[PDB]
Amino acid sequence: MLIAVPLDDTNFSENLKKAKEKGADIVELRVDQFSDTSLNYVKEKLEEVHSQGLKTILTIRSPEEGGREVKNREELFEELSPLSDYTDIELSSRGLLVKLYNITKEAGKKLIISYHNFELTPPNWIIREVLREGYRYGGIPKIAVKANSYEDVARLLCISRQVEGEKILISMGDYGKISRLAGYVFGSVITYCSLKAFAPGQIPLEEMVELRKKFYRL
Amino acid sequence: MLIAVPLDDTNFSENLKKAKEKGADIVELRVDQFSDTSLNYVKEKLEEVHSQGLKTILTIRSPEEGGREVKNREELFEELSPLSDYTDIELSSRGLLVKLYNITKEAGKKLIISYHNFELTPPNWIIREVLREGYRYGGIPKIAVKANSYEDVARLLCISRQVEGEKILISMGDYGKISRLAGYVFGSVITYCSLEAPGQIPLEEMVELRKKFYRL
Repeated sequence: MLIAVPLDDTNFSENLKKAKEKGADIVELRVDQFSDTSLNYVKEKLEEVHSQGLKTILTIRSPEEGGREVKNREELFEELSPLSDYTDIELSSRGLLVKLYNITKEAGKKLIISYHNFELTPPNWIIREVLREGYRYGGIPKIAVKANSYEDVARLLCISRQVEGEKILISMGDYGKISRLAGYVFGSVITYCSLKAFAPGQIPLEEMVELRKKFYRL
Repeated sequence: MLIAVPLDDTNFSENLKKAKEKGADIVELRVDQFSDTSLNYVKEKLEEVHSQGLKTILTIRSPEEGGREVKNREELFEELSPLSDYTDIELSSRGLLVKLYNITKEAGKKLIISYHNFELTPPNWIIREVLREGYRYGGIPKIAVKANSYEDVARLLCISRQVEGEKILISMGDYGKISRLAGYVFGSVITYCSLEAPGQIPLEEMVELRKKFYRL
């Protein structure tokens, strides 16, 4: 699996350098956490990541799913999606799905279609619908939901197998930590790390690199 | 008119706070849009609205009218309709009308009997029949239909006058935007706003528009 680390624009150059040295394959630009969202500022950031040999995920999280409103969000996608290896758009932002799929497809890039639930792991039918809709819109479905028990972790992983295809599975919280490593066996293609952990369940980049080697020989 | 803001379970507490601070009168719980519809998860949300001093509309939209299947739908109405200020049930959910009226009436609450058409504004006889049936079942009839022209908006508003009584009238879509503000003069008692689709109006804007146009 590929290892990604989210980053805002603070001390960016040095954090990118650290992400590289520590083994990150991807840097996710959380533009919703940027103090500057001009098309050039973000473009240069994407280019700087590529300059270091890493891939990028262009994310501009909507406020309803843990992000913040970005006035020129749609413009950023139009202009930068063709330049980022991946673009993460929320399944809930229905009006941009077809549009971002066409843009990424034509540019030979990939679309991640995400769903986040910071409170609980939804019923199985919802898990399956999110996955099926993601594939229906031509993207890599991503599900990030808080586990309130170990059962919630097992359930998310097991139910995901009922909808075939590469996907991204994350059980957030202390209970779901194991999902960040074990997800691979269930078809999860990307795992997300912290550049030390600041929240329950996170795993530092350096540690995940060694775990990936120990369990999957990469 | 009163202003209602529909909300799903996403970032509920934060959204409710904004709704209260912006001036909403009602929060409509779109339970059909919830991830968890258990009696406790929903009851707690209902209590939260009341804790902020706002009224609630309990809605569990049927898949027939733009919602989705909710297995414990009946339990929710049975247990929560006596607590919610309003309960919205679809006229098409004929099997639950008498039951919901009895539950709400016994509890001193109000029943909204709704009709939704996301494609067009139906013929006048249908508009009148929906209003008549709503009243016949003891509820506040609600008609939410897509307007495909300004003519459709004027028509929905004018024909509704033929069946007197409190009601809720909404012409959805860009053309029907004006109905969200002007419906009140035609007897529409509640208007719906987004907290922050074509034709919707943000809560903050509607609160300002209401005071600008309506007499104290």
